Amino acid sequence: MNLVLMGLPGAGKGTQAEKIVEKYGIPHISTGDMFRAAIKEGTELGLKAKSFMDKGELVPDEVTIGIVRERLSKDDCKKGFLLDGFPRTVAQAEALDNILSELGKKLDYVINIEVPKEELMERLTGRRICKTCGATYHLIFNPPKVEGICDKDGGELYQRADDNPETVANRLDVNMKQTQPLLDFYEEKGVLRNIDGQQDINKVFADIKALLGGL
Ligand SMILES: Nc1ncnc2c1ncn2[C@@H]1O[C@H](COP(=O)(O)OP(=O)(O)O)[C@@H](O)[C@H]1O
Ligand SMILES: Nc1ncnc2c1ncn2[C@@H]1O[C@H](COP(=O)(O)O)[C@@H](O)[C@H]1O
Ligand SMILES: [Zn+2]
Repeated sequence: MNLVLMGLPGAGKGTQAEKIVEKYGIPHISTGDMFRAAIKEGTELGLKAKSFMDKGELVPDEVTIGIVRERLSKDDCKKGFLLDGFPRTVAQAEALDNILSELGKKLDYVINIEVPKEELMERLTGRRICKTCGATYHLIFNPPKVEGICDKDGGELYQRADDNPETVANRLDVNMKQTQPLLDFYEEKGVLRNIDGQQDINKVFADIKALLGGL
């Protein structure tokens, strides 16, 4: 089961990714998670990635492709994987095509979770994520069992530096700019499925399960 989740910041990819991996047991590969881990570790790569991430800009394709290639070479990806938030440029989708040629694999689906722009600000400003595993919550729409504490592992919940209204507006511009070229790319391959992300979390998941049951 070889999957991409795509969608604008705040659309629900992490949320759904968590549910997909619990149900099916494939690895969650999130480029955002990896970069935040790198910045927390203080790696050379993390410190270089921080400047883009703090501005809501994309990390260069070379760096991003490098981290994803390495992740995809691990044994846990041999029975499938979930890419969450990669690719985000047509160059990255082209790279992924080649990578997957080398791995003798193809994407089963690119799941595009569509949410109107106007709703994304509220999703992002109420978002809180776990320090220790990156689980995603929302203070209104999806709160933790206990305020400020992750359901899974008890980690502290925090507001991402980039989930402030100024940085969010730049993020939405930057990612929208890449969206139609990516939709067109995967529409041409015939693997793009659009999901209505303006539904109940569990309804959105129901729709994804309908796609995935076959693989
Ligand atoms: N279908 C939904 N309805 C309402 N809120 C949602 C839904 N899906 C996710 N959320 C919440 O909105 C925010 C963005 O979701 P998230 O999965 O982190 O987005 P992404 O990974 O696409 O940026 C989070 O605070 C999350 O709890
Ligand atoms: N595929 C990617 N390409 C370039 N930058 C990325 C990618 N995925 C994540 N990032 C960087 O990580 C930040 C957080 O991503 P996310 O966690 O998906 O919101 C983005 O604003 C980018 O700076
Ligand atoms: Zn956690």
